Amino acid sequence: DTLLGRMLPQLVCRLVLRCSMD
Repeated sequence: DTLLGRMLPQLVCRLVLRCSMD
């Protein structure tokens, strides 16, 4: 699941991480 982050870490992960916890 880190492979995707290895492309959009400042967007997909950003929204996802924020979504899970603010």
